[PDB]
Amino acid sequence: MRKNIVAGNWKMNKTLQEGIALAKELNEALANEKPNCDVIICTPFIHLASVTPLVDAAKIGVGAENCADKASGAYTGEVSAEMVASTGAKYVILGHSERRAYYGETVAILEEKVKLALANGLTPIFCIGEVLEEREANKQNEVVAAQMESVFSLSAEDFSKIILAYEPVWAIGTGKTASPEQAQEIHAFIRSIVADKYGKEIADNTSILYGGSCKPSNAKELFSNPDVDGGLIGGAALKVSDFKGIIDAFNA
Amino acid sequence: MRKNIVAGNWKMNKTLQEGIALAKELNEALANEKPNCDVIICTPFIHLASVTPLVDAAKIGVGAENCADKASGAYTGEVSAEMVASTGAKYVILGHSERRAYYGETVAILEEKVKLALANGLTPIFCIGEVLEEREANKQNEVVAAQMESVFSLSAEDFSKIILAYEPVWAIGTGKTASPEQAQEIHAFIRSIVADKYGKEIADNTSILYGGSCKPSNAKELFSNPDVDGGLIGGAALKVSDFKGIIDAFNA
Repeated sequence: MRKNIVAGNWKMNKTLQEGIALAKELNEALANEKPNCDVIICTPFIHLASVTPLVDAAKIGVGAENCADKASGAYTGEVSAEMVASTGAKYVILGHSERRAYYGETVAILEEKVKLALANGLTPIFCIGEVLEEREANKQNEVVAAQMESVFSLSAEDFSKIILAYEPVWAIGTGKTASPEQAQEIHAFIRSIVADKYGKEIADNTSILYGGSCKPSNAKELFSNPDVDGGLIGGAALKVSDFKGIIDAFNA
Repeated sequence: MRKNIVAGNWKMNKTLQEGIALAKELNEALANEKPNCDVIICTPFIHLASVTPLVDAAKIGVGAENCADKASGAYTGEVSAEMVASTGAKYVILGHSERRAYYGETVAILEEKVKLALANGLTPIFCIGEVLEEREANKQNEVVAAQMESVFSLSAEDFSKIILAYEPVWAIGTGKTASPEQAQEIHAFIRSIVADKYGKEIADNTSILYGGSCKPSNAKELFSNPDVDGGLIGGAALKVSDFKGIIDAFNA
């Protein structure tokens, strides 16, 4: 059955000590219940080895926010998929809109990063999404379809190992908001192109997370949509009560 | 007095466990002597917090291999200078030839990264160097002078806090080698442009490390040059006996 998932993307926030304390605080806050979803914290590279021993692995997984497009070697400053896996992390965000925008990540580079993540037993959280000019031109479907080429070269077995996350990049800094109806529409389209590629069973087993603004006050309405399987959380990931309030949206 | 320094750049090598074991092995190998130089290990981001407690801080410092061009925030995958400092690391490599070549690092980006490193108490190891086509055209001096603009916007007080490293990028994969005489020539030129900017005292206090191929068999000849103050070590950084053999070149 398709997994519901709440994954926090800490982005470039938290010193070593703050990230350790945040992970401890989140673990304490979830101690008295079994969340009705998978929960993941995606941290900067510096925290991974320090936070994996601090969280109940039956409730909280750990992810990196990126990995390199090579397995190892003369790539000063880069951190490989094998390195990420060696910390105990089981997930990696790939293709985040900030890396596409600022760091030149292309379809080909992301295709290689996904392969390396899978070769090291990591679950990619593969991000897609269109910018304001694309949304205003009604090009969102063709944009996300083109971005999915990084993962549609995978075999069916390999594709079944990945999570997708949709980012309405057009809603950043513009005052705009993707309504729950708009989120459902594009999530349904994404699932349909997965089905076109691999058939309905693979598509129906893919978790497609909403990566726009997600807060305790809007999470239940977003997640109640049939094609929205949880969230890749930004700002609310950095405050325990807000992150837990989103996790609570899946309570039975 | 100007510092002699042997700094190892691990590049994108070593799982978490391998880097911990390598740091322990190096610490054990240096236990019975006080090296006659500063010694630094520059590791991937994943190791920093795990390796700083394992090395004798009076003998071995720890560095990162890069840091972000922003202080904090919505830069998924990037690790900030503040994050690096919070691990106990005191150094950061900036401007390595691999990042200039592969990751689009410009004069302006590197100027900002150096400022952020200094704002967080880190000592930059700022790398410069020309490629084969530039060396064959005898343009090495103008190339390194242009690259130094990222740091010549610093005040004299701030510039005094940085280390330089010269990379003969033209010697990678071409069968070529920068002779000790060639290393001395370009190191002397680099020191002369530091003197042109800040005066002779600041220039005479700047450590300028050789970043080409450095092994136990060539380290004494390289380091005996008056303008070569040690090395930024590549392959030999990953084997204790080789790294120690380079450190031994400074023995009295």
